[PDB]
Amino acid sequence: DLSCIDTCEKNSVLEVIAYSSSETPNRHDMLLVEPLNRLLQDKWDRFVKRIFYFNFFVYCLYMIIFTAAAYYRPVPPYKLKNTVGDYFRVTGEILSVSGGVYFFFRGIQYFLQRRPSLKSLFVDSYSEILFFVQSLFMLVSVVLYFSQRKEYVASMVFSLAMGWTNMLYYTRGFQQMGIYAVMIEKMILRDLCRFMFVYLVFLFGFSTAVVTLIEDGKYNSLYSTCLELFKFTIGMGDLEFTENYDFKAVFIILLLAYVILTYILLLNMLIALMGETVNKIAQESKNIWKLQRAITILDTEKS
Amino acid sequence: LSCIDTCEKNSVLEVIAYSSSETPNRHDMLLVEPLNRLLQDKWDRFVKRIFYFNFFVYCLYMIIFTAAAYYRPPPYVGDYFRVTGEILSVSGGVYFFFRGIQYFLQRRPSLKSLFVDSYSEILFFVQSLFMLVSVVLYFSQRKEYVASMVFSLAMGWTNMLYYTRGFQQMGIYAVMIEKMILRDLCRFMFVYLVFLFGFSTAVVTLIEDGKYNSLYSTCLELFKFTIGMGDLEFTENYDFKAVFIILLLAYVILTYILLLNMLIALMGETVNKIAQESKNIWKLQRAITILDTEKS
Amino acid sequence: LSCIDTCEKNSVLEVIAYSSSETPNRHDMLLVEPLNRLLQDKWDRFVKRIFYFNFFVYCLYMIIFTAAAYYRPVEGLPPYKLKNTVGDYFRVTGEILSVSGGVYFFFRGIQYFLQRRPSLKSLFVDSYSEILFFVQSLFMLVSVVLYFSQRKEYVASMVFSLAMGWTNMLYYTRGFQQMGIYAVMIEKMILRDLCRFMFVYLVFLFGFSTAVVTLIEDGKYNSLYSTCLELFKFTIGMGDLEFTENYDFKAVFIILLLAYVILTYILLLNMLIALMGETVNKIAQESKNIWKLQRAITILDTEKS
Amino acid sequence: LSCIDTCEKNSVLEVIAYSSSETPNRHDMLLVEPLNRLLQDKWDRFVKRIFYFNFFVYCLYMIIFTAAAYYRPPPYKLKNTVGDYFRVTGEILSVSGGVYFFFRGIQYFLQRRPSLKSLFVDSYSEILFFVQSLFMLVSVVLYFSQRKEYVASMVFSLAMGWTNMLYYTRGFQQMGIYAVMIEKMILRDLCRFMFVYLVFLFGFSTAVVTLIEDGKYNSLYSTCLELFKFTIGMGDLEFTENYDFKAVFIILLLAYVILTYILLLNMLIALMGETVNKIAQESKNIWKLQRAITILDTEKS
Ligand SMILES: CCCCCCCCCCCCCC(=O)OC[C@@H](O)COP(=O)(O)O
Ligand SMILES: CCCCCCCCCCCCCC(=O)OC[C@@H](O)COP(=O)(O)O
Ligand SMILES: CCCCCCCCCCCCCC(=O)OC[C@@H](O)COP(=O)(O)O
Ligand code: NA
Ligand code: NA
Repeated sequence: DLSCIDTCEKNSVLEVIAYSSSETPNRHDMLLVEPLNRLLQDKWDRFVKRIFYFNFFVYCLYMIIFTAAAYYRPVPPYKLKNTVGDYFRVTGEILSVSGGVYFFFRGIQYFLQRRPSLKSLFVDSYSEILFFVQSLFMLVSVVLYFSQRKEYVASMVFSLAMGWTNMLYYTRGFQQMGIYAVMIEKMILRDLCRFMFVYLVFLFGFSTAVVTLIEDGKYNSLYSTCLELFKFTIGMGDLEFTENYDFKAVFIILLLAYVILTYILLLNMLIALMGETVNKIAQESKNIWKLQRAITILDTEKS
Repeated sequence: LSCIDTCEKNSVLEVIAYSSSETPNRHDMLLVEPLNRLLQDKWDRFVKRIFYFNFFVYCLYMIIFTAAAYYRPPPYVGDYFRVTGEILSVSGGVYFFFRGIQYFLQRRPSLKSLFVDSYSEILFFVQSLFMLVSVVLYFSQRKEYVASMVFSLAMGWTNMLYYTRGFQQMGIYAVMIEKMILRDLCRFMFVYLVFLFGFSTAVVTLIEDGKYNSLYSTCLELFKFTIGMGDLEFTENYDFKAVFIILLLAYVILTYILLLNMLIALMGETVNKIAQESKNIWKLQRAITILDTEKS
Repeated sequence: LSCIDTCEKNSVLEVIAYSSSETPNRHDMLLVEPLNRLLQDKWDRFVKRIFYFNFFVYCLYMIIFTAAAYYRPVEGLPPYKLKNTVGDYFRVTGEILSVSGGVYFFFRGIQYFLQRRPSLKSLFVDSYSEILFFVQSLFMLVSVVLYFSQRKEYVASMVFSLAMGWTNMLYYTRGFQQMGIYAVMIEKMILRDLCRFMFVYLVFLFGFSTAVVTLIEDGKYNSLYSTCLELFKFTIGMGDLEFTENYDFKAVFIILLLAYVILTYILLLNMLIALMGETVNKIAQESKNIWKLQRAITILDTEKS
Repeated sequence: LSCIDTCEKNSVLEVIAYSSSETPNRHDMLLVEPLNRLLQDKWDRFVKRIFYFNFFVYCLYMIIFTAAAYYRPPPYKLKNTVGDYFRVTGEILSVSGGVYFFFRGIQYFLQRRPSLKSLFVDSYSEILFFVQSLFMLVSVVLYFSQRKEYVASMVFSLAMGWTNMLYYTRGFQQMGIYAVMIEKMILRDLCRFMFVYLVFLFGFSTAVVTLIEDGKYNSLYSTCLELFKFTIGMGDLEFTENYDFKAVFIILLLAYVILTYILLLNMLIALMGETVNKIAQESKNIWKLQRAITILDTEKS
């Protein structure tokens, strides 16, 4: 029976389960129940699949237009000339700004309605806050643009990179790619910080040590030697990037100590983030993705 | 055990081997001991020898093809040997093409599960088509025949692994390669292309001008980070060096998280079910080749 | 809870925490109900605040020390006759602060050595943090001595101490469950799964580098340390394979280098596959218990302090 | 412990130790109490000291060999300086040790007579030592023949010996089991995991070489070397510019990189999934078995 499960007009079980924050203990598998799973599957298949594909197509086309507008930028503001190229450029950047403001307004109204928990804003509403950040970046870009500064290009490239990386949102509706995106989100929020809480301190400590040792030269600045030490993580280290110093035994010892420590540090990261292999990762990701698809279904229904 | 291999109507082996991707339990159907013992007996009786001879002939053909290609001087003891090598190589190509056509006539796949099954058949057909386009171009007074021939040569050298079936370890390992490509190449390739394109577009937009201003060059430069050959300073013809550095760093971190979750995903999902799943898939492949060679 | 925390002679916590590693199952004891509840109450009550303050003050110390060391005047032959400037005054104040901190840690280490009175061998299997802090403080003292002995090796001692202290910063990782367990795993892999393959890697590198330098005739590359570095570079993804052609039998050189490459990369493969077979299903609670014991020891030390 | 150690006719230890690996469960069979508890007792009583002395002597031998080789000035002449006398003495000791190893290898093979199929599945360490001795003897032979290939022979023997130190790595639990893991992998996975990689590398090298018209990379050797350098994280992707349209070259290199990375990933996942479970038990059993072989050999010697 479907009575007050969706259309109570006050509170529906599906709505409450969907919009429940991290406070709700057993949410992720709360949809495992058969009455909620079949209903959501039927609704999706019936119309939300088509609506979602249409929205994804429109968004991708928007991103292509924005990319084309940004790539061929003039080398502000710049007065449009009489040419097909100029007309297309102007209309493309107008459309990009029009998308930026629309995203801004959607994010504002979502924030006003939900009033997030002020602690779950990152673990929950990750995608929405990312979209809002993109909108803010582009809005500041245009503000700088019309303020006669050259930092609009910086704020535009930031927004464009954000937007391109935000295409993972639309993997939803696909089983495996959606699960893959869920695993990226979860692993970011879990270890991205934890793993680098010990890697950044190692890098900074050894960078300060080395730069103190280097008496004079090009690399006598903390930033340059920080980059040089970092380059080891890219598998591009030098081991002799400088020669202006004394006691080269100390320098070599420090460099090798850094190498060994960071390699066991990448050994610890790669292994300790094993997650819940087999034991409880073959169902947990599937449940999280199903929950997120339910969120999408409800939002597209109501919108 | 009648109506098993020679019935003129149907048979259990001819049905299981030719089963389409909609059957639930095809590779664990041969698990039954009588079928497994029958197939092993037939193999040891004649298909082992026939398969080994076929493998030797194929390796010979590839040797003659590679030698003829490498010593390439169109159209145009040394020149006699090159010509005979080319003629033999054309014989092999036409032979593989005609077998591919015969198989597709006799199969009529489902048009949707084509790639999952007959992966070797479609690859051989593609190689055959590449090399036939090569010869058409070569006799057409052009030089793209070089490109189409080298593509065919690489494809054939990579197909040489097809014969690894018939050996437990090598067959299982090739089966793992083939399954991972088919079902997971996209899992990592799809997520990685969007990120790379986005960050390459951002960086090139930042770049004021220079050699790397071309989208292709900057995209390749960003890629070079994935093979442990990044530069982090490839260009300096720009401004806002902080934005450049932060974009590159974000890209590097994101690639690390993308390749980490690729490892975690494939490992933690299918570490345990290889010993049985892969073994039974290899058994199915060996059954298919046994039946096909017997019927041929 | 009679005789559980403070009898002025001995209790259960005092002995469980300070029991030497020789004890079979020292770790499981703290999982006993009242013990864990009491430690969690003491922590939340006041040790959270005290430990947070200590972490902040140590971080500030290292900030002041790094700033003073980085701006070291490079003129040669210390000691320096200070020049009247605000920067020079701040630099000398930072030097004083850093030396005072080193001396304080030196007096903490010597006080702790008699306080715990290890058996001179149990000291090796536990208290790594205390030995590390004491050695950092020792480097500081040697650095100042060399500074006032008209020798320039104070820069080497200072950089060693600075790097070591920055690494030791991870000690204050206690009091954060995830971060604490993460650090315990790092030290339990550095100390059990690293040397195992470090011995083998050093043996292989030494053997192959010796062979290669034997083959080489003359040049920059005929030494031993140069070739050892240039064979080690293969491990950090920076291999050359053409770094010298001052030899004979290029086939021998190439085959030796390829053998080395294939051997060291299987060595890293086996590294990963062994360290995964271990420390994954072998150590999750065997690390949580270690973290709990570390935090209990810290709580007891702070309470006694 | 009657009829276990030495009867001159047949003993349980002697039978279990030297018997071929074709038998099913050599590993689990010493697990039983009396054999394992008497083996450990005799080991800790005297064989530990015997083995440590042997290990020290071998280390000294290898140091002497390295010192003699590194300072190589044929045959050569000796001048009036203690350095020359040291060098010749080191050479004499090294060659004497090589001859001893060669004799030991022949003695073992004659006394045990392997099966021509179990010459690698087991007796891994002793055949390596024998081939090292063979390299040393070939080195001296070439040396005295007014040749120059003695440098190659001697460097091969020297590298082989430094690696073979891993045999003495046995006798300690953790290091011994780690060496067992290495040896097992090299034995029963390297061929299968290397044939496929070699096929891919050779195919792509031939393709690129065919596409490349002329230059210093025209030879197959150089192209193969570059395609391999892609595997040590040192690929270039721009190593040539003199060829046909750049597109085909780019699609060849990118396909090569993608395929090799897929190959390594499957390599890892396969030999990891097939092994994770039993390493905790099988590796320990193999280490104990080989220590038992060592104890029996040194007791008989
Ligand atoms: C640390 C500051 C750098 C930020 C610079 C902006 C450009 C970098 C790209 C943004 C970094 C975040 C990348 C990311 O991982 O999130 C994007 C999506 O995959 C996450 O999935 P989704 O959007 O929530 O659906
Ligand atoms: C990027 C597309 C152009 C690629 C041109 C050719 C170079 C790549 C080689 C072709 C890809 C094939 C990869 C592969 O792994 O299949 C080859 C065999 O092992 C598969 O075994 P089988 O024939 O199916 O039995
Ligand atoms: C002619 C030689 C060409 C190749 C260059 C020399 C490289 C040879 C490296 C040694 C080969 C064996 C590989 C190995 O694993 O090393 C350790 C050995 O102890 C085997 O272990 P163990 O003694 O059997 O226990
Ligand atoms: Na690398
Ligand atoms: Na590299």
